Amino acid sequence: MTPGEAWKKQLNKLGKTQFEQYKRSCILEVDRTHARDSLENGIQNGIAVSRGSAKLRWMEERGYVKPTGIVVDLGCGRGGWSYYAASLKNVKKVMAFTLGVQGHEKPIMRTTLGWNLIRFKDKTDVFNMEVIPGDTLLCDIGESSPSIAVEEQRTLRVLNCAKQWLQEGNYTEFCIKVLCPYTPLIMEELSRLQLKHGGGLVRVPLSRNSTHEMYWVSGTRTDVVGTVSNVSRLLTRRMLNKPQPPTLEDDVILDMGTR
Ligand SMILES: C[S@@+](CC[C@H](N)C(=O)[O-])C[C@H]1O[C@@H](n2cnc3c(N)ncnc32)[C@H](O)[C@@H]1O
Repeated sequence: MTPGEAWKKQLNKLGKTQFEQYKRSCILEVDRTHARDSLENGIQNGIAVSRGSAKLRWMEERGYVKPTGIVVDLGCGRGGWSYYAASLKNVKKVMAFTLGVQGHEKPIMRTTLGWNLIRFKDKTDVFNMEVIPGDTLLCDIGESSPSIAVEEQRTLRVLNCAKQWLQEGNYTEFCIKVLCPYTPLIMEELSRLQLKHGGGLVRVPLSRNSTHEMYWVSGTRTDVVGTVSNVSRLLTRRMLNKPQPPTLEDDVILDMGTR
């Protein structure tokens, strides 16, 4: 077992309240009270449509991804990454795609800075669509499962998708979710991908401890095995220690207007 597989097995043993306590222990967390109020009421202001905006902000503020030019957002959901990207000065267009049916999050219409540069398309399976060329590739797809096998499969689908888009579309910036980075097969594929496409792996401190998600990004360089293991060891130490409440930080608030 890798440390990550070992972590997953332990996670699966937690009861309901153990799991809840664990999942937010020692993490960073944005205060979503205002955002949720605004969304429930359809109020047009600068709040982020999802928790995801803050994750992309954390990576973008550190230069791990520097959205520019034509941005594609695969698995956009409500659109938290798309709206965040659209607000950035180097960004020309955002093409955003998501399933958007049967319970899956539909894009939410907002008027934050650059909204007019986004084209949202629902009813799209990004794994079964033609590559379109662009400059920035974002993909935030990866649904957790109790089963390592299922998470591994879901992750390989995303990595196979990203590989094809990166090869055919001439992208230069990327930020790709790796749901399950810790199995041998995935680590193997990540090493191969890095050899051809560069980049590194980052753990966003806003991610909950109940997911081992990391992001493959163009604006750093890391190894695979040690970098992933370090995260496994942190998540394991947090599960063995008593839980502590998360550290709150201000959520993403964007300016308004067209670009
Ligand atoms: C983690 S959410 C993205 C959160 C988003 N980055 C945000 O900030 O709001 C991933 C989204 O991918 C969508 N999705 C999953 N599989 C997909 C697929 N095969 N094609 C298109 N969208 C998919 C899901 O419905 C979900 O809404």
